[PDB]
Amino acid sequence: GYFCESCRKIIQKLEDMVGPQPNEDTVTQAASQVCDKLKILRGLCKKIMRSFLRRISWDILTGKKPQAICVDIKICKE
Repeated sequence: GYFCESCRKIIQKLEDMVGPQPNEDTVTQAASQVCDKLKILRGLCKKIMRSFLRRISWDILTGKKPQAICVDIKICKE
């Protein structure tokens, strides 16, 4: 709840930043900083990344879409 918007916005800015076919480090840095950079929603993102870091790496590495990521790791409204 709310989170689906938040998570979609968070992931999409990450996806856009890291670009195509990224790797485990670049996703880790680009995401821990996707959040840092995304002002207002900074705390929400940094908490998601702390709680699900290597998952958000798999998610991006598999180029999986935001709606499906947020449903999968259970953040949206399945």
